[PDB]
Amino acid sequence: CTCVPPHPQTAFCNSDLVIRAKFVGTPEVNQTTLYQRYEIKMTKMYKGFQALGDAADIRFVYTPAMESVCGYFHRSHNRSEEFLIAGKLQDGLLHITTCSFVAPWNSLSLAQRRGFTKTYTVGCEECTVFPCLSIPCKLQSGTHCLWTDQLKGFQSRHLACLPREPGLCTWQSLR
Repeated sequence: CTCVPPHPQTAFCNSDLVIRAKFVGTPEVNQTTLYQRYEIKMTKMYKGFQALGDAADIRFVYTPAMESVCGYFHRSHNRSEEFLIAGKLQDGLLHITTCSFVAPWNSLSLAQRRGFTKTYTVGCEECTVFPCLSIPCKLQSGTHCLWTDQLKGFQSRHLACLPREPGLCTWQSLR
């Protein structure tokens, strides 16, 4: 696995479903496919109204069965701890990896919470959080903000990439 989690905004924007959920038990691993699944109790949906209606529920999250291919291993003892999960729907099943944005709800900054609730959706049409995957991080588009932190980091925790007008975005810590 060569990946780390994205900026929360990119997570929001690329994910089909962003939910708040409880992990309700030990994983069920399948040797015939190399997916494991976790049973979850969905407490809140912040995005996915697009994909799901009123009576839709998500009971399982699928991930690779092993760490070498970015399989998610849930580290929590407490089954009442709520997690933010940002994932992809593949054939109507919710999938994550360790490259997904998955974290305890209460570990998130206030800005991140507002982000998932309210603000990150504002950046999805126009704006791109551009990682410094390369070494000389020069801006390639007026619609990009540069994400220069490794992790947890200031920019993940405090900032969104928001449009100020057509073809221009910028890091903001507010609104």
